Amino acid sequence: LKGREIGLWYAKKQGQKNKEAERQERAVVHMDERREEQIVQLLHSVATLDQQLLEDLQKKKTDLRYIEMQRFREKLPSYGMQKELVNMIDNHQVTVISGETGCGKTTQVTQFILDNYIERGKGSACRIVCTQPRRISAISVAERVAAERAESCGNGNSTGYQIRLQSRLPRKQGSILYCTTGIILQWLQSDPHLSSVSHIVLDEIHERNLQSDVLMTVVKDLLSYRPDLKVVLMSATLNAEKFSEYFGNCPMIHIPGFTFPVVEYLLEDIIEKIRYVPEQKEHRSQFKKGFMQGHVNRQEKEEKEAIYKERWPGYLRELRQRYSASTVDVVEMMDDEKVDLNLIAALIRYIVLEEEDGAILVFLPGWDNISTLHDLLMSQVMFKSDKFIIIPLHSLMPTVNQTQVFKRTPPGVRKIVIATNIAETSITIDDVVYVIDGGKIKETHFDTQNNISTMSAEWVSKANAKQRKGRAGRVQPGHCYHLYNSLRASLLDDYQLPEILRTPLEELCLQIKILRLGGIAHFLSRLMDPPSNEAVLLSIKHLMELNALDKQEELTPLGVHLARLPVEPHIGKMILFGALFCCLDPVLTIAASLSFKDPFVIPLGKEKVADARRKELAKDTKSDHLTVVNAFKGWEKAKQRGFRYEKDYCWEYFLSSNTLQMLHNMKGQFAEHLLGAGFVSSRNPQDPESNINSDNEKIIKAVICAGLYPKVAKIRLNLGKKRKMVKVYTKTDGVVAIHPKSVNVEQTEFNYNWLIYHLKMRTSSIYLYDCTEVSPYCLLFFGGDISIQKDNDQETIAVDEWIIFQSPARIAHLVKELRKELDILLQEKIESPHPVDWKDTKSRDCAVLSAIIDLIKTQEK
DNA sequence: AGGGTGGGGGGTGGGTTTGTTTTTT
DNA sequence: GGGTGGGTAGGGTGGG
Repeated sequence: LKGREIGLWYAKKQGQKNKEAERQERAVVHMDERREEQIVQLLHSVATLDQQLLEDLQKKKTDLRYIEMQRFREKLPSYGMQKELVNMIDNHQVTVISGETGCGKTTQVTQFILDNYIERGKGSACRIVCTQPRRISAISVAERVAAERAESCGNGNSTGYQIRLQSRLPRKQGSILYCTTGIILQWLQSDPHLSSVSHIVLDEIHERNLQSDVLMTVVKDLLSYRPDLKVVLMSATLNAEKFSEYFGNCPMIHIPGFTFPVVEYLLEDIIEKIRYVPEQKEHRSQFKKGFMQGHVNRQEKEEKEAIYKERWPGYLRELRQRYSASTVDVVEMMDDEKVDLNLIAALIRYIVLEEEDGAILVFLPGWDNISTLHDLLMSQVMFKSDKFIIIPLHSLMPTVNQTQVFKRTPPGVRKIVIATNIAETSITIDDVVYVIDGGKIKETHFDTQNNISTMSAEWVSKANAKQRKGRAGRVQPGHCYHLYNSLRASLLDDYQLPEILRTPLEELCLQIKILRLGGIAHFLSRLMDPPSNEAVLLSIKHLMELNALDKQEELTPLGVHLARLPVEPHIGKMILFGALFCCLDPVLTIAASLSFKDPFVIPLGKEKVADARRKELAKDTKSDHLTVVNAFKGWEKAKQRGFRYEKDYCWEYFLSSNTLQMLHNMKGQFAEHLLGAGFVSSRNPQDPESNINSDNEKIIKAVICAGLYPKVAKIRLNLGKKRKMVKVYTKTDGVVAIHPKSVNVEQTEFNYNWLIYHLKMRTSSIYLYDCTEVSPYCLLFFGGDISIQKDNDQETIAVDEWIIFQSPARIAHLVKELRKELDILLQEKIESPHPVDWKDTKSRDCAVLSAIIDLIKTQEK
């Protein structure tokens, strides 16, 4: 027999057996004999202040503290451009200010406008509002400005900041408000014209954030209605002319920066000076990227490497003319798919012996490289004494390793920091002088066709290289090392892809309609680098299925509440159903956690211990979002004992104190909006009146399934075959796997063979980052279109033509009819919210449904 | 994303993870 | 080579 014939036929025999085994593993759905009678019976019934500011400023000029602080402000490069910055702003409506690193344009341009208005006399008719891209940056900048003017932030002074759940608002007339980009967008709902604001300043707009792009376009549109409004942009050199052309060829400023001189060494220079010989047998390559990445640029990437291959032979010949032959072969036979950790380890060794005192900071793409490099350094004998200290940096590290990096060190310590791209944004070490830049960064994309979000490693853009280089020469002259040849440095991308072209455009689509800006499709055409038509059409269609939008995008009453809730549309529906079923407190904690981070932090050395503690918190719920509730519940009880007990609890279970505190403040915000709508009767999320079904884990799982319904996976289990194995499938993805960080990674005793996930990614294989099992009743009611069929087994009932259970015809008919009554009741309740009373006979469909979910179940199959 | 108790027919088949950032009154 | 490793994540120009 042919080899292909026997192999192909063998699959058919195995495939038939597998199909014939899944049909016998379907869960049976039946309730009772007495319960059916109850359901059937119910179903049959269906002026002087302006001048006072000038006097106050003159009096403050004699303060000793103010004079001392003013002397330092003179050294800033932006001080010399005070005449030009103030005069041009008062003339043109739109101005662009571009400056290199070192000039304090963020803390000086804002003060220049206020000082000019106060001195000229009409200083009470201005209100400068400055937008910052980070919560920490807003706080730090405001405090620095307050100390510069010899005042205190907030408390009715001339400066302040406002962020989420924290606002030290200054006085009304004059004053400066530093707020994140999100705050300004929320203001547009009340007053779309942004009145009572004289100057609006947008800084750090070169990062091309998601919310920054929306605000910039809205301001441009609003400019016509408000001729007297002045808006100032702040880019960072490079491609600063793009913003000028967008706004209509506005004037530009080129404020020079200030930085100590630095020297840049490429791959050829580093190898030649340190004489690095690669290890033998290390050239064994791997699969040549057998993934076929579907990135947005795709063809742009395919093009750039084409020139690189073409110019490769020419560049190599020129290199041999200058450098030695030994270094030429090393750079030629170097893998470009991964950073050479051996080269970095050798480079750090050379710096210690030869170069002078300083701090070394190295950028790495991800955790895998951070843990690998830390092993190479710790393995060697030299990097083990008390002299050298290594402080890894990552988001998952406990409180970014506290404040060890901030503290200075005596001579000889030579602290070494291994960090991801978290240190380049805002970490303020203020001590490093040698910077090693592994030219690889991790980017998150989104495929409009596969409807999945991937994550891979990409070469750093020319802007990222400049940002990393600028962290060395700030307080002392230093050195910057780049791990790529001169050919790569010329072919690097000028900028990263804007966030508007990546990430799903789901929350942004609802934000457009709540602001009455346009028609979603028309508004997403004046944005710089507008998204592709495929992504816009898919987002609208997905919202239509969720029923957040009408047949002609009219913002159905359900969608109104989703837009005003600062969460994703899927998460927002979970919050709304939590108040309807009176399971408020546990649901709010899950929604807050799903919206922003988890309170679990894993240190470097202890990775296996951290996973063991997380499984202990899960108890026997076989759930991932229920561990957050269990962790939060324990933390609250521990805090009652005392402050000392709370610290011990977080350390024992590797929890994060700051994240848990933020999650507690987020819960109160959600309940405040619900009270205004009318779903609840109090602002306290832990109201005993609205926490009736709060101690039941079955009701909570049903509510979660109501929110994240379309994401459902199968737990098809293969019996035997040595150790037990579980294969997880998806309707549109084929075969997926559970991420090792999840609780259910190694679980093989699932009561029901179904899951619900929230976040999935295609880093290397399709992964589910969190999943919880669901009973069949949780899918029958809060699911798709119920259908009754017959496939020679029984009166099988399907919710989406692929989720199939087993039930008799009589029972299945009752369940389908009950679902129809619930949908009508649920729609009416959302349109006219009410606290709902559990001591009446008006609409008891919810009461009957709760009894079915709470009781019965226990299929265990 | 299968085992090493198949076999080393090939590695151009595959053999566990983990950029950061944001939201009125 | 095996077939309970998979052909809904390998291939037959790898073998039976």
